[PDB]
Amino acid sequence: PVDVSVSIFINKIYGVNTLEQTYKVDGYIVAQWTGKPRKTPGDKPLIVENTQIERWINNGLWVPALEFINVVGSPDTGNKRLMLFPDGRVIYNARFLGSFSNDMDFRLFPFDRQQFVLELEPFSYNNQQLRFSDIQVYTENIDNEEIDEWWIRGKASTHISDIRYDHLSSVQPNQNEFSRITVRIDAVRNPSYYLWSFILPLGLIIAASWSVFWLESFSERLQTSFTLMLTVVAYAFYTSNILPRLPYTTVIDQMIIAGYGSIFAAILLIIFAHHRQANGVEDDLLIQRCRLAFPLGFLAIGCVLVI
Amino acid sequence: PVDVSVSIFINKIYGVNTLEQTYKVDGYIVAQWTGKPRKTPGDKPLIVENTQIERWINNGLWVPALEFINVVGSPDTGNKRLMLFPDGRVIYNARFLGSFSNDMDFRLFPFDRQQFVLELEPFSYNNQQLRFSDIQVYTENIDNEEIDEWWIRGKASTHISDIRYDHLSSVQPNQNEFSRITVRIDAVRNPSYYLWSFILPLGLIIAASWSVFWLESFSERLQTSFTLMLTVVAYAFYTSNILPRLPYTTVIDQMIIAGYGSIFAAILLIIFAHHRQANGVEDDLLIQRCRLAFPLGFLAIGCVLVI
Amino acid sequence: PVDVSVSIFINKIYGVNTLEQTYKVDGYIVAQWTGKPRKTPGDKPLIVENTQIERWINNGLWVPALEFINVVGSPDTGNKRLMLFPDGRVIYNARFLGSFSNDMDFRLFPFDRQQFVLELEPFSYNNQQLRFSDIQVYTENIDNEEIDEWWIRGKASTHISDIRYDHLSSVQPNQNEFSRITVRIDAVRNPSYYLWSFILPLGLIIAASWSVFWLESFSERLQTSFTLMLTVVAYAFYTSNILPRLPYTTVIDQMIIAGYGSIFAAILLIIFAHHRQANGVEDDLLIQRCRLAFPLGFLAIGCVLVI
Amino acid sequence: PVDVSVSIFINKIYGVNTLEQTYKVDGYIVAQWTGKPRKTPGDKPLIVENTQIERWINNGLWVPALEFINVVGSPDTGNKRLMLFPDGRVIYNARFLGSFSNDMDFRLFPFDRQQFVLELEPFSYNNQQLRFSDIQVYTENIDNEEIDEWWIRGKASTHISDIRYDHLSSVQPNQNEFSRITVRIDAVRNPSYYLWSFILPLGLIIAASWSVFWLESFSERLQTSFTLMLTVVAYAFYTSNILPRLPYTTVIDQMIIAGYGSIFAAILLIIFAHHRQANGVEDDLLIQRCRLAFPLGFLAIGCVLVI
Amino acid sequence: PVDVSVSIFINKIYGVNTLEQTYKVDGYIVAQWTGKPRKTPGDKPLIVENTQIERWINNGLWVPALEFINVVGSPDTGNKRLMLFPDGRVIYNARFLGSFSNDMDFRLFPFDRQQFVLELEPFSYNNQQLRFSDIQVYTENIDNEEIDEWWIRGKASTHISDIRYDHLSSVQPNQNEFSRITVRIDAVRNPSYYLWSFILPLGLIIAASWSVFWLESFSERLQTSFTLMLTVVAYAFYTSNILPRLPYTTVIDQMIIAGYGSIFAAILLIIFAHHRQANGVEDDLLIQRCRLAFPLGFLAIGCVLVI
Ligand SMILES: CC(=O)OCC[N+](C)(C)C
Ligand SMILES: CC(=O)OCC[N+](C)(C)C
Ligand SMILES: CC(=O)OCC[N+](C)(C)C
Ligand SMILES: CC(=O)OCC[N+](C)(C)C
Ligand SMILES: CC(=O)OCC[N+](C)(C)C
Repeated sequence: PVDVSVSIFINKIYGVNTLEQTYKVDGYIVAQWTGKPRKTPGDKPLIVENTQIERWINNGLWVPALEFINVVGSPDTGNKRLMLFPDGRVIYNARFLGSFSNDMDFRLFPFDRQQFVLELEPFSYNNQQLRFSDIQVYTENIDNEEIDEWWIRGKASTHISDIRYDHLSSVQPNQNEFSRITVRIDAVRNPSYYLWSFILPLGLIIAASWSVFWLESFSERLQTSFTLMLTVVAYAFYTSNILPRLPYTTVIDQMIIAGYGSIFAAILLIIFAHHRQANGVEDDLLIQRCRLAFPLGFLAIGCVLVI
Repeated sequence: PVDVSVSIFINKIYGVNTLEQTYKVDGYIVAQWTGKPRKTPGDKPLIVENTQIERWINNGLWVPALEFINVVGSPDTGNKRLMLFPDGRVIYNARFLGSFSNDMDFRLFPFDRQQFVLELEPFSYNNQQLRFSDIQVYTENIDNEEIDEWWIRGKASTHISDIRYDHLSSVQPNQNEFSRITVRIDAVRNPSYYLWSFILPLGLIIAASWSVFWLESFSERLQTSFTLMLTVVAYAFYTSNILPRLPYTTVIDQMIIAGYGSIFAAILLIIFAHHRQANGVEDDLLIQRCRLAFPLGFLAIGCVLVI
Repeated sequence: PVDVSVSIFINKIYGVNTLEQTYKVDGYIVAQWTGKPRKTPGDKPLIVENTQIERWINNGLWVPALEFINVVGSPDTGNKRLMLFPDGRVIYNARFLGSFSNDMDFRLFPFDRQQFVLELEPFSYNNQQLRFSDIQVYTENIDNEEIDEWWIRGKASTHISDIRYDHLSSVQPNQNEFSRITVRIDAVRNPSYYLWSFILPLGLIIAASWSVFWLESFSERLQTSFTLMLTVVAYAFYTSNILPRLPYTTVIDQMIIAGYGSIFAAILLIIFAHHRQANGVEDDLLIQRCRLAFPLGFLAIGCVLVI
Repeated sequence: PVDVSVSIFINKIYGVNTLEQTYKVDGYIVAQWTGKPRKTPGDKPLIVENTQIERWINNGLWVPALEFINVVGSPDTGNKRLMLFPDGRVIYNARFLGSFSNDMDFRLFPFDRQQFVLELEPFSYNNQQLRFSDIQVYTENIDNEEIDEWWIRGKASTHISDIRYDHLSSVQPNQNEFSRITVRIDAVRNPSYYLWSFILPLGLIIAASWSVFWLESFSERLQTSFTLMLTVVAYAFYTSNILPRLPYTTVIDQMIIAGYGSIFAAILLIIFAHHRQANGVEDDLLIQRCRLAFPLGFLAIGCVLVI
Repeated sequence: PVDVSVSIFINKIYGVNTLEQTYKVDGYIVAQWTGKPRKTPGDKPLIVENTQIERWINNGLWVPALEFINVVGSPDTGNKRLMLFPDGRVIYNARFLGSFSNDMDFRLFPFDRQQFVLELEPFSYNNQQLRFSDIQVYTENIDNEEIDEWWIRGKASTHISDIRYDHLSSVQPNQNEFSRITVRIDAVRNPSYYLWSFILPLGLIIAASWSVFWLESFSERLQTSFTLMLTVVAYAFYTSNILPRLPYTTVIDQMIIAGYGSIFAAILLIIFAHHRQANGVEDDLLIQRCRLAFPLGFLAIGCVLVI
């Protein structure tokens, strides 16, 4: 089995797509292995760029195809080069930009943590092995972060392993395992923007909704309720059109639903107070003054959104 | 006729497009057939990757083109390889990502079920036949699902058949049938998000609209109606800009229309009560108090949205 | 002049773009012509796929380039094949997906009818002629239609003709005409969704706007007017963001404008009634009760939106 | 210097992008020049299509590369052909679709006029010259225009000239000028849609805002103002989300700002009237009745939006 | 080491993407170096365009690959040419359009300044060196700017340097440095549109919100507050849907939040005044008349948004 060592340089992780559970990675891949020594002009190692590589392959040079297992679509590869040493070293180097897939749980939004992973297997050869993996994510830890969407826990962790393909015929009858490199990079979301521009105002609006009980008239209370209703709707719209699309509810989504519920409960009480009596317009004294029952009865059912 | 057996590995089904009735599929395809025995270096089977395959084809190697019948646009193929055994086996393997078409009925939205299908025929050869089909959809059944938009029934069903092309001249005068593989994967939509973030609040807002009848003044009742009207409009906007585009109405779309209707009927009654009398401001006693006629007269016409 | 007969199979028409006046078509093209008889392995006709075709062309095979006149950008062609008969028949077959252009009048929206056309000319040869055209639009007529956005009149009509290029130098000094095939498919839009989800509610909202005249106070009437105003704006927004972009007004656009007009006229009257008198608050009796003048004076100016 | 004459056929101008100041053009380019006479099969001129052209170039055929100076990105070229006459004429013909750039001033929106230009220079040869330019924009003038977004002044103007590249080393030490063709097509925007669907209603809404002064109470006047405020905001949103993005204000943008200003001035007056007196609720008689001061004081400051 | 001098002509900088921190650049690159003298037809330098270049490379011509370090994805290259002088000069020239990345701080929005940078390194050769850099950004300084989104300081600055790659094996054991050209162009954003169309109206709206304190009734003051609330929400939506997406708050974003806060504080006061007394409806005289406390207490906390 040929020993292949790869180093992966990661230049940029960007463009997360919540719906597709993908993210873009720009970087270089280097792969090295040793073969039969070779005669090279002078006795300096030889450099072969781009279109020239295929020529060498036609005349017999072995350059194994390494696949990104979890890439979605053919990656965009830029320049590639072979460095051919006379003593038989062969070093493959290429620039790449790809869309990579992973399981991504966005349920604890603004405060979610994800891992960006790369998975590398040789495409055709079970009979050749990854000797070691080195990722150089030489961005940086504590620096520009409040300029960036994602904060890296860093540096990346690696794992060479063996994957069994049971339904894939192979060269020999016994050997059906592939060598796989797996790189993982952990990251937390920069929750600032969403706290200050979404969660805060949502709170303010929800709170202010409670000030309905400090209105004197029943007519005033009920009528104003419908305007608070409209406000939550506008806010849900705003919230939904600007936040990332998902197939499930986030914490912000729940707050919105709570807002709706509070305002509906209010409309129930407000109407109840006015007709739970013994005359016509005897608003239930104590009740119409649950100007403290709601706010904290909601901060109770609001501390069970975190259980 | 040459016997070709194919296995399809499905990695990912994503990116449904409701308007185009398409969906994206990432996977591998493997196709095997036996030909004339061959001399191979050593006597180990031979591996041929990517650009090298065309070379073998020019020197006479037969590699039939298999077409995805229901793909929309040329699929993006990654690496491909031929594995050439000395005893004449030939195995073709390629990575692919394509947009596939199928008839898709989204009428019973949030609760719709679809089938993602693949259809494979040889492009030029009627005179070669699919021996068997195996799909390995080794994602998984009951696991991550609430993380995913679609839930798979699984595993996929297969079916080799013969398709007659009556208006397509062929090699011989009699033979105009093509061998076709058809893969089907069933799936139900994860209805959670839409229940809690759309259907529920729509309900609340529709209900609350009913509380118009508990207002004392006619002036209060009619004027408030126009605000409920605006609310349903905002809600329709929100609902439309965020839900999948379709050429027909979904259940949610109907709820919205009901909301509009209820609010219009109300404005009719409210105005009727005020002028069906014998004076000037004698609001029809019994009627203005259909605070229960509407809510259940609507839950009646609301159980005929399901007949 | 060489006789070429072409058949066009149409798999899918989709993705209309109103602004660009384009639409996408997926299908196969087949083109047949006879040349000098040929020696073929065995004496069976010979099949040549994809990359192999250019090889045959380099060695002298004539394969005329047929251009889609009204395609916008290079079409995406999938597999292509030549079938070479020993008696000299040559059949070219290719899968294609392309964006096609045509004049498209969307003025009578939801109820518009369009024709999807293809136009085929040889690219370089005036000196070769289309013998006949067959389109197999074997979708189907009355079937799935309420699942589809467009309903086909069907089947397609065809048209071979000759086009004169006066400013294009040609092989000989006299001959400057090209053989053109033109396929036409008629289609009507599925107007359901827009009737029930846009036109209907617009109507309700417009009607409800009229109920402003059944308000007792002048203050009540004028103030409520501004809310109806806001409602039409919200509705216009909703309508515009969701309906297809056009450089002109559709029927729905006009309804919206009417809505605006009605509500402005009402604000004029409402203010007039209050100051066309002889005191201070003597609302012109008869006028403030044009609760029937408007509704039908609008259904009059609403039956001149169709003259 | 070789004399090259080019004709450009323009099929379609579409897809203007206001932000990028680009537009799409689909057409054919033809370029003709004479070289050394040649032996051709028969003695008929010879036709060479697509992949075959490169072959001729390898064997020595000269085909100069003509660059679209103001294209943004590599244009999409369809079929291309060489027509080789035995007397040495050589005619190059290719289909093209490209994104072209020009300075574009959208300041006088709905009523802006633009020019769509093409600029052609040889890529490498200063030492070869454009003899003449003919554009065949055989669309048409007064015909379908209300179906189209842009109206062409027509026909296009042309202008061969010489461009000096001072910082570009050339074949000889003296010669650093390139032959450039420049095509210009003038066009005016079809202002209908924007007049009837944006400018008109904006007017109505602005006018109606003035009817605030015909309200009896101060409370009524101030409170209603805030609703007019909200309306202008909704309208700005609607206007912005639907109109073309620009880095500057259009006339419509200014109207919107005026609307905002009028409504703010009103709020100032309304509050002033109520407290510029000598008691408590003595609304300044004359002032509260500037129901004509505003409307025309605005049509004054509204005729200085056009100075 | 081979001396390579490059000139970069910049035609267009456009398409900034705030989320990705990228921008598009269209231009030409020219690279020159001297090699072994050569026999050329006549003794005029020789021009080699496009596909022909690879041919010369197969026959031994050395054309080093220059990589844009900070491009994102393979740039779109148009025409390329080699100019081969007989005395051994070699000049490579290519048109390019690429998406480039840089650190981009948009925190001080409408008034941010950015630098558009290019970074060039040889892809494989450490053993070859950039002798000098010239950028010809011959757009222009003070001219069309109010037509353009970005205003260039100009002209660009350059800087050849040496970059150490510690984890990249090289030709010789010692030499692991690459020659890198860095071009920088400074630019300020055209803040007009955002001042007049966003910041201004936001101000007006915020100010008008203060006029709530000039309402007579408590009921009037509280109820009107909820409409001002809704207005800020609509405005936030409008602002968010139209302004560039970012992972952090801009100045505009902060104004919005202030608006929310002012309105909430008002609701607190308004309710406080009404219940900080000694009866039932004794609105705290002095307080309810903080019609000047707020406006300047906000212009105070509004001059600490700039500390
Ligand atoms: C299932 C299958 O086709 O795998 C091929 C690619 N490989 C071995 C790298 C995963
Ligand atoms: C209609 C037509 O061209 O079919 C050719 C390809 N085939 C037989 C695989 C569908
Ligand atoms: C105008 C022009 O160049 O037309 C050539 C292609 N043709 C004849 C198929 C339309
Ligand atoms: C600056 C530069 O590279 O120009 C080359 C192309 N030309 C001469 C057609 C503009
Ligand atoms: C890290 C790496 O792969 O660099 C290769 C390209 N280079 C040397 C020009 C930066």
